[PDB]
Amino acid sequence: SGLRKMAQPSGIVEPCIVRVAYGSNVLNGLWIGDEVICPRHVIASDTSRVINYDNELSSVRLHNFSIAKNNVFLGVVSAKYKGVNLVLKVNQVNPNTPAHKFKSVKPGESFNILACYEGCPGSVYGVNMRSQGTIKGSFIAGTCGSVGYVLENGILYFVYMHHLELGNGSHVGSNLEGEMYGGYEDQPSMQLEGTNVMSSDNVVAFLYAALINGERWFVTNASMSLESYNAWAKTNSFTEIVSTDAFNMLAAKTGYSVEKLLECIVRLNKGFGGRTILSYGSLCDEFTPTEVIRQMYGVN
Ligand SMILES: *[C@@](O)(CO)[C@H](C[C@@H]1CCNC1=O)NC(=O)[C@H](CC(C)C)NC(=O)c1cc2c(OC)cccc2[nH]1
Repeated sequence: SGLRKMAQPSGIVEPCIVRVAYGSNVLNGLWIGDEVICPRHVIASDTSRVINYDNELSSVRLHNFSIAKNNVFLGVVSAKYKGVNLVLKVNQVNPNTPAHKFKSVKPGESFNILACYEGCPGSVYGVNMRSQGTIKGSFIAGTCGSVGYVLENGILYFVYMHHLELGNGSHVGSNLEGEMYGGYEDQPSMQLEGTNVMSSDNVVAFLYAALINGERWFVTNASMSLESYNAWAKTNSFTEIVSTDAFNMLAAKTGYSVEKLLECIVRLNKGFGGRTILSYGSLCDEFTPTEVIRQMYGVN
């Protein structure tokens, strides 16, 4: 038993991380095949002020890139923007390149961050994408270009590359196509996140996790229909439930219908009144149904 926010193991990704520096800027890149992908602001003269990315590319010089992995130095032979990333063709193929694909995550989906510090993998942790496209992580100077990934059916997907932190502390990055999640600009900007909408699917999963753990104080003699819940969600900054297929196994194994837990959400969102659930003091939307099934029952 127990519920922990976890990451899938990082070994397959670690050999792909390099240090990328240009001028006084230092961050991380992803070395796969004979390409290094990194945030394009590494070439900007002054990242503390609004950047004209046209001007920074016009004045770039390929020789000024410093790219390294331990005692391997990589020379850049071509540089392009691909969205908000640089794609740098280098003079050596990474012999440890794993088989991989690219995909974009969606709001409510979980993935893993390999947090990298000026080219050195430092830590690994799980995240969940918020409705506005942000994540809540722990990123500091030197961590841009840290990589998000997910393993799904024996396939490694690269899904995220880190760029910035909003004034409210939320973390912003791009897919590996260089499309910023949420559409935020790669600028030092007071751009606003927008209103956060909780993932109902994930809150339901969290309550199922508490039931699996043997905690059931919060369940009442009541149950809310799906249309009723969805009408409430729309006015209370929760997502509408579009399918209950993700909960069939959880309902079957716990004996509790999704509608019982929908009633719990509406009631608990008013406050836990000093109680906790899985030691939390408020509802948590960080765990997907898949995450809960996998770590609590060991299947899928
Ligand atoms: C990368 O390491 C840079 O290479 C860095 C990561 C952030 C540092 C603190 N937490 C992080 O996630 N990214 C930045 O420093 C970016 C660089 C931009 C995109 C060119 N800037 C910010 O994240 C940033 C600047 C400002 C700001 O200014 C003015 C005002 C409000 C928020 C804000 N975020």
